[PDB]
Amino acid sequence: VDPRLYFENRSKFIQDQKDKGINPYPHKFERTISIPEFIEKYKDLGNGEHLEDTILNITGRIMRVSASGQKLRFFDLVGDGEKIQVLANYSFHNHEKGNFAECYDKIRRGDIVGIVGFPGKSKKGELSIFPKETILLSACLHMLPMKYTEIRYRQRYLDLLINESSRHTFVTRTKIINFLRNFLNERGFFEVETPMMNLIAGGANARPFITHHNDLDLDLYLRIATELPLKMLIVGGIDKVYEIGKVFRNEGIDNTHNPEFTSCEFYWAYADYNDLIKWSEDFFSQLVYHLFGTYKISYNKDGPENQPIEIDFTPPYPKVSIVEEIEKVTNTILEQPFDSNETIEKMINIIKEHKIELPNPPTAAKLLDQLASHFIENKYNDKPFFIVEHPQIMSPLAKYHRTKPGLTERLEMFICGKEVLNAYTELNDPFKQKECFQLDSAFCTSLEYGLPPTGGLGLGIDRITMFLTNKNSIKDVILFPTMRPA
Amino acid sequence: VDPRLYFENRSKFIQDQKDKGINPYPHKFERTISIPEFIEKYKDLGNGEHLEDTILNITGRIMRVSKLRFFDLVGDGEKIQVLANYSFHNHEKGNFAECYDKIRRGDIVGIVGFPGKSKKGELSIFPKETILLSACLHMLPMKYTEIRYRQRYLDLLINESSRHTFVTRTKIINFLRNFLNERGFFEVETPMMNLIANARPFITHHNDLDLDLYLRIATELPLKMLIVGGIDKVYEIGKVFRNEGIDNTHNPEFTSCEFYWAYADYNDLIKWSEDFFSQLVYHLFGTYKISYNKDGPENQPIEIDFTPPYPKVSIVEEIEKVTNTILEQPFDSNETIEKMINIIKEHKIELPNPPTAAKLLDQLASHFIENKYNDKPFFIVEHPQIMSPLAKYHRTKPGLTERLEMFICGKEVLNAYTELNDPFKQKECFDSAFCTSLEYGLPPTGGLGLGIDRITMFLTNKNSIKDVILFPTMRPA
Ligand SMILES: COc1ccc(Nc2ncnc(Nc3ccccc3S(=O)(=O)C(C)C)n2)c(OC)c1
Ligand SMILES: COc1ccc(Nc2ncnc(Nc3ccccc3S(=O)(=O)C(C)C)n2)c(OC)c1
Ligand SMILES: N[C@@H](CCCC[NH3+])C(=O)O
Ligand SMILES: N[C@@H](CCCC[NH3+])C(=O)O
Repeated sequence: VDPRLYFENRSKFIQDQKDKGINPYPHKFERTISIPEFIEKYKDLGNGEHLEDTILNITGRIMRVSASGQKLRFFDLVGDGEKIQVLANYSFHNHEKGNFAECYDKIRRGDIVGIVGFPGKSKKGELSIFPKETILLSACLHMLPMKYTEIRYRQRYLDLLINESSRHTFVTRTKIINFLRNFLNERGFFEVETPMMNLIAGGANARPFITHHNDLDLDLYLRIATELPLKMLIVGGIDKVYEIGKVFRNEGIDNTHNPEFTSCEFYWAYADYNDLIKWSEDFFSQLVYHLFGTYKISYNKDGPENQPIEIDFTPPYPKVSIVEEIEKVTNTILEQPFDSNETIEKMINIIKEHKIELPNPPTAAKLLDQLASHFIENKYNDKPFFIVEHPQIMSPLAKYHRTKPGLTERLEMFICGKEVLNAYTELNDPFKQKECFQLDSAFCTSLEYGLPPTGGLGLGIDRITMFLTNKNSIKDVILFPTMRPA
Repeated sequence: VDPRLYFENRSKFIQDQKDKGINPYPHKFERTISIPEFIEKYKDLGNGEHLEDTILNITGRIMRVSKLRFFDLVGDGEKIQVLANYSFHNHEKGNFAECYDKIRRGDIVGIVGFPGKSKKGELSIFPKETILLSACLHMLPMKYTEIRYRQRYLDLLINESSRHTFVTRTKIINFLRNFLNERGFFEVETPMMNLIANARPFITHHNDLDLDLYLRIATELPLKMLIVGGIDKVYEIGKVFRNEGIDNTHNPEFTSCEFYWAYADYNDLIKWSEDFFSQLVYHLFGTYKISYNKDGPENQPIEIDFTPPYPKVSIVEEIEKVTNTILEQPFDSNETIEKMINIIKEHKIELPNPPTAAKLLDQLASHFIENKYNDKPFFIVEHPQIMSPLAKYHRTKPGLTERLEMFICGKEVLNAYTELNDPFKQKECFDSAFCTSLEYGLPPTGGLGLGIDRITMFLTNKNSIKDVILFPTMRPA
């Protein structure tokens, strides 16, 4: 009951075993089968049917202890997120390697044990290892919480050990990244690594982290996006390139925002806005079908206490032009240029009339993003959708819209009001790029060397995982989300 | 002849073209076939075999120029010829004369035409129409030398051996991911920013939390904690940051792969290392023996035979066999410390500052053992516990660990050991998070780490680590 008492007395137990000549952290256990392999091998067994001739070395963590008397011990053995029973029987025990009561009265919950024993099914039909000998491989000194907070995030091993849904969540995350990596690779894409720190932070609009490099003696910027070096690789003839990796934005932490998060950015030469749209639809529909066998998934947008909303990932997804729909909903045209004093003040007026929060700073791109957020981002929640054709001031690195002046060929896919995908036709015309004289002289010079018509796309893998694992917080899909020390 | 004049007059030509209604950066070209697909569907065709009926839209970059024009098109690192003949050219989309002398070198162009072979046997496409997609306003060189590392796009467009280098890099990382995944390993992401960092950390500041975070020097601790959490085969491929000095084999930000494998022993990790290196080398080259220019391209390559098993060399016992001195235990005793400094002094090797026991052991191994097998990869094994405080103790050799350290051409590429999962067996507990994970119970586990850039160096025949990183962190002028 007292945690310090349980920990201190189990440490005392460790030293008691050591003083007793038994190493509680033995050097090695020659495991022969994993718990999933055990379950797959011996699932087709009748109740009460042993396989006594088959001597297996299996390992796992003890998660339950019970007794039908001092002579019969029941345990729960977990390994790789799968469970079998442990049916210690005084008869099947090797009494020449230890006392049965001694060898099993010491086992507590959380204990990593190695078991020499045979497979079978109990009279209750439970798949079990019947141990002839059981070796504690690693003592869990602390008391393992039953199902109990910030702890899940800090000591993530506890969260993975007690909550099966947590391991399911992270297995889904890796399955998502595997599916995306495989998807791109099947489409001829080439996975690369670009620097995590650069002399600038370009690709998006966010505060960068600053870190000091000693041997170069300079303050480098943790990359906010992989956009620029990837487009440089497109210049370098890798026409189908991508990168899955962490990007850092030194901004606010909330349930959908982490300072560091897993982006996937691909750049696909000779691909236009429709190629990016079709890619987004194909990718999300195929990934959701892969992960669920259906295109419709449930998601607790308003938390687990409220009824979930069904998100239909059936393509095509609707595309909505931001400025057209802002002018429609707000019944005011945003005159170009969108950062003219008139247009800036007009957007501020629309925001003020609607009691929508004015963003810091009230730049026309930020005001446009706030207008989109309020008026169009939270109005398709049954399916994902694209907000498209953003003003060029919102996306300096996007190619100009062919037929709509001042707009771009940008697509940004939202799921339940959250931006999971940002894509557009890359601006390949160096003269048409402002800030070519943050911005890179290296990137602008690469543009001057010829960037082919490219389509770029970026995926917030953490957010996508949030939606496909039914998690409301991004801290629930990152194994060790950055937390405040206590 | 002038780079700047060529740039400026190409830009003036750009503004001209834009002012004459012509778009030198068109929005979308419906390319139907790719250059590799082209050199596949028409690789084996009769010399002189044209196909007038089959129309194809193809893109590429012009790399060479020459009523009969000849170009070179490269796409995805593969070349074809272009035969501009106005016999098949569509003048309604522009006169052939004006539309072909206009194209300069390095232009990304789209081409509507038909495949064929010429009377000389060269495989080409005859364009009925050719569109400039993106002009190269600077002159691309041919020979080129920091241009390689800074403007890597030129290095990938020109050399095509760097393209093969980085395709081999991605093939190596792909193969490593597939190799681990097939072995039941689960890929995860652990934080790149930590609250704690043997090397200097990268310090950054998070503003919202108003606190300094250190870029991870390794994926070690969180991966071990994941092992505690029941992810018994866990791994991470990603950047780790050691804020120290660059050289040809150390870059402060480098790609590490670290796996932790619950219930793995020393033999397990050794077998994994041999399997992975032999099978990766075979997956790449179809053989276990590779040719690597150890001392540069000016010298003859050495053959490295990745045929398993690889030699295992105990660091202490090989130091004692090479230098003919016996080192008492503990290895940090005053007598053994002063003895250890003495072999370095006797060989005029440099003394590490500070002269810590593990540092002197590192220096002795580096001079004496690490250059004992260059014809094959090999293992320096069983490092003393003062060299590997997170490593399990050797069971039959006192004071040693089950550590294994794989080397190719005297450069280390693999560090591995069984974890000291007994919390009370290391004074590092009496990281708080890591020690608490141990207290919750870490099984016997084998951990391993791979220097991806170094493995790529050795499999791409590159002497420097900047050659296997696409954008090495360079020094501005
Ligand atoms: C702007 O200042 C920021 C930006 C980002 C994060 N952090 C974070 N973490 C997980 N996901 C996302 N996504 C996202 C956010 C915003 C917009 C678009 C996207 S996105 O469509 O995923 C795209 C990455 C393709 N951001 C942050 O927090 C500190 C602050
Ligand atoms: C201690 O101070 C350092 C350390 C390392 C780097 N950077 C770097 N860069 C590329 N490779 C390696 N490898 C390596 C180096 C040393 C030892 C082992 C290995 S390793 O076997 O590759 C490993 C991945 C198992 N280190 C550095 O940068 C300035 C500073
Ligand atoms: N770099 C963008 C994603 C790619 C946009 C198209 N190049 C972002 O971080 O939002
Ligand atoms: N932390 C090691 C890799 C694994 C060592 C044992 N788990 C390194 O960076 O070299």
